[PDB]
Order: sequence, then C-alpha cells, then structure tokens
Amino acid sequence: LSNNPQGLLLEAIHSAGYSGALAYPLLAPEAALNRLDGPSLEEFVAENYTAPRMVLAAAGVEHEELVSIAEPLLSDLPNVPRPDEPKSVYVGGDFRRHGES
Amino acid sequence: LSNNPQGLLLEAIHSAGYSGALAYPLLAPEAALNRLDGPSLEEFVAENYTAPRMVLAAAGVEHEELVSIAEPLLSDLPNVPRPDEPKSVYVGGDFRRHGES
Repeated sequence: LSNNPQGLLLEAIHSAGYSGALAYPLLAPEAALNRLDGPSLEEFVAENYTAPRMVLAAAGVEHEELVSIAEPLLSDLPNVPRPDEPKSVYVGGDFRRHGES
Repeated sequence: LSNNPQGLLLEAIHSAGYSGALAYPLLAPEAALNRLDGPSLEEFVAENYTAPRMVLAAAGVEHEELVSIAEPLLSDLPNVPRPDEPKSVYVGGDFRRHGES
C-alpha cells in the first residue's frame, strides 16, 4: 500500500476528520481481513442489496429492450422500507504516521 | 521489538518530548542500522573515548594492586579535554503509534 501515499493520506484524512460513518475505513485493515468471511458477506449482501436501492443504467441501449429483458429478472425482489443512512460528524484533528526517509 | 510496549512507550516519550541530544534514539532505527559501518564505529570511539571520560571502578579489589596493574595500561592515553556537553531543550509532545494488540 505505501507505494502510493496519496490514497493513504486520503484514507487517513477521512478516518481522522470524521467520526462514525465516513470514518469507517475503505481498505479493510488486517484484523478486519482476518475476521471477514463468506457467510458474513452473504448476510451483508442479503441485508443491503435490496430493490429500493438498485439502479440499472444503460448507455447505448433502447429503453424498451432493456426494460423488457430486465423486468422478468428484477420485478420479484422483496419490497423493503429502505433503512436510513448513517450519521457522521466532522470534528476531527490530526493523523500522523512515520514511514520511509 | 513490538512485544515490549513499556520500553517502546518510554522511548516514544523521550523522542516526542525532548529535542536533540536527549531525543536521539537509543535503539538504532532501520536506516541507521543499514548505514552503520566498522569505520564509523571506530571513528566514534576514537573521538569519544578519551581519558577524562574513563573511570575504572572496582568492587572488592585492593587499591594498591589495582592501580599497580591499571597504571601502565592507561597512563599513556592522550589528554584530550572534555568537549562541550550536548545541550537539549525540553518541549511538549504527543507521540501516537497504531498497531495490533
């Protein structure tokens, strides 16, 4: 990872200067990587990948064709109440990490 | 070295609070470890191991025989005067190092 300090510093700024939601890291630290698992992914997907939060966007496709091929594949998903988005406050200070010379 | 967090914290206090002579690390960081050489050590010793900085202490040794044995082996060193004491100034400081634990 250290080969690109820009991405590392963006992640560091987000983690430092946000508290919960935006502070959740994006590159999966080693402890999280060890803890992660297939059933955990299954549960996460099944809980979050729901119909009221899915957009299928085409760039060079006729709309009639796209909808006629996509409705028999997505119309039977369960209708969920779209649970609310997380909160995050900005107050945040300094992150400092020492590496190469 | 990470298995002894107490010594690490003490060294971190010294490094992050002092500035200069007392902030110089005691445990040879990676780059300096790579760079050190036999001639470097030899020059350091030759410049810093002078007579006004030699104390031969003995615990249960008679003074007469001790001096009779240690006079020929030490009286011929050059009389280099003491250099100026390495001055350091104390400031505040915050050190913070994430890790697995």
